Amino acid sequence: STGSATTTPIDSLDDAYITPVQIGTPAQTLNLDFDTGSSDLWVFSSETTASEVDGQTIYTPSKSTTAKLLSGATWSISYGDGSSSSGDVYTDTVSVGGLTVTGQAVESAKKVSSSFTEDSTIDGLLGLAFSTLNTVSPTQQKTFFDNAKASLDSPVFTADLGYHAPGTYNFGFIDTTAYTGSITYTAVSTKQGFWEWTSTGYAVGSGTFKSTSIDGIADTGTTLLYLPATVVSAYWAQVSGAKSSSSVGGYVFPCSATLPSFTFGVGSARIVIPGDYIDFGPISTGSSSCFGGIQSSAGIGINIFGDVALKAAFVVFNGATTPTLGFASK
Ligand SMILES: c1cc2c(cc1[C@H]1CCCN1)OCCO2
Ligand SMILES: c1cc2c(cc1[C@H]1CCCN1)OCCO2
Repeated sequence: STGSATTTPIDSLDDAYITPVQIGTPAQTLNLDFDTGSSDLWVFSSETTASEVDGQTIYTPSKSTTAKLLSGATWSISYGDGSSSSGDVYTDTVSVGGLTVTGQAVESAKKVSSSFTEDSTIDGLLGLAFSTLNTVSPTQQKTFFDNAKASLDSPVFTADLGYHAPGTYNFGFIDTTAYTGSITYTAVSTKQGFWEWTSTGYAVGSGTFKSTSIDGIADTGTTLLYLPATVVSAYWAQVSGAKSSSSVGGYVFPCSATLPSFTFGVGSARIVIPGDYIDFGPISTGSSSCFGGIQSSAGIGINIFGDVALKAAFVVFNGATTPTLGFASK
């Protein structure tokens, strides 16, 4: 089997991407944030504290003939941006782009933190990291990908995120028309539950490539590119007037700037992030100070190849017995 679904930026800055997902019988379609940095499929629901719902579409298990309470199971998750959610669990039929899993754990939110409430466009998350990170207790549950894997034509999914445009998540096949050149594959460590790999280095604009190992994760659920302070300083030093602002919470730059590109290494291959991808716009409405899309990972404890990096590439998440990651230009 295979599946193919379009993923769409939630706003004009590509702050996140949402993908329609069918849950239950008859189908209830929710727009979920596909997140290769976590492993819980959770949704706003009829059980979510009413004051914490503001415009989201909710899953109502009582209206699904295939929903079953997973008795005794609870979940609770805290993310690296300080947000969180928790609740109980149902199993139900879940379909993405024509690919169906029966008996998928659908984690129903009873509580969500303020940033979830405040984002009306995201109805929940669909985790695509390794199932070892799943938070359901006392019986850990499998991700949608893990459940689908054996049925897929090939045990893979691909992320093809757009810049200011829709893109695609495919399950079970590699669309050879969706990228240029060849796909370069690189080793993955699953020891922390993430799609963790080692970049071979970087360049800033038209500068020389610096060969250096940068361990990090491929995370579709993080918006920005978080790298070591040395690398980030070298980037922003090429932008007149750029500086790190403790009050704003990262590097800012004059909105009048033209940003240089940023290249990262994948083995002997190179992925180029255009300068425009690194512009996240005014820090507040009407400000001439703009927020940067490359930020320091110092304090976070891990480097993160988030959407800013991934959207410059066609990315293969290879879930074979020994997982790997593939990157191609596009
Ligand atoms: C977003 C942004 C982050 C982050 C974690 C996240 C979570 C929120 C839900 C999906 N991803 O960790 C620190 C870097 O920024
Ligand atoms: C834009 C502008 C900002 C900002 C964050 C953003 C984007 C980056 C990813 C999600 N929101 O924080 C600091 C103020 O300006």
